[PDB]
Amino acid sequence: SKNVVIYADGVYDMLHLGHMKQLEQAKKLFENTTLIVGVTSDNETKLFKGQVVQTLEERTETLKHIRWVDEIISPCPWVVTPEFLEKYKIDYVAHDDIYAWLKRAGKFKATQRTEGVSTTDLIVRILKNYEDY
Amino acid sequence: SKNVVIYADGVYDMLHLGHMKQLEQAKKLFENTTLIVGVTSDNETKLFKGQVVQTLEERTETLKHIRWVDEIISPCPWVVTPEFLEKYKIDYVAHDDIYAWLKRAGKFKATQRTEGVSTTDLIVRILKNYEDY
Repeated sequence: SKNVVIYADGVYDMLHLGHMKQLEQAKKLFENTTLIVGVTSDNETKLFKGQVVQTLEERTETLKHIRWVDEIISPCPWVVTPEFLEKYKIDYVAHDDIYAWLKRAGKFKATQRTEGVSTTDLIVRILKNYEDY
Repeated sequence: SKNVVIYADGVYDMLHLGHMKQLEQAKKLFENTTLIVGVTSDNETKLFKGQVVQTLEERTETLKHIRWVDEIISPCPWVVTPEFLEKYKIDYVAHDDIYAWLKRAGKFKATQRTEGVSTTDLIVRILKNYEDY
């Protein structure tokens, strides 16, 4: 079976079970894959998206411990382009319309989120040990 | 090269880069290994060790996404015994003296911690955006 190059990008701040399940999903889109993960830069994430707790290095060092991750691009460009797909020989981009052009080209694969698992939900759990009054 | 079975156990609450580096260390103690990870039960961790945020399931589902982890035992017994080593054919236990007997038997391998990486250190980072006064 021929090997399919998958690309997923993101911030990956404070990696949690939700990111990992999403990565596993991208990885298993086909029988034989190379999952490339792109990690968005500090400055671009803050300017375009919002607050980010961990640096590029920290967010990238953590992703290297995830079993689904074959290759990393860090930092990755903030906007994926057809030229980017050609230079890394990416066959599909995996994400959860700036993706119209990918869909239009047959190169878009959906993955899912899962809520209530983010490292913020868990601090709520911790604080619940202190009832009001 | 013969395959060496390594066992490391722990709570693995709110998995962070520090747990992962420790697991990678156990995994690479030898050229060819099977890393078995034991995950301590909810009740025993709370009674003997202290507060725990995530359940057994949550802490165990997360470990399955770490690339260094070959097998999991969940829950694992709170105290490792020579009988336990025999039943799982463990050659070495990896940890960072209840370990005297392991050292005495040639079956103990040290791994290291690394500080300032725990999911609590990072909430401090977040709060620093709010100076006092």
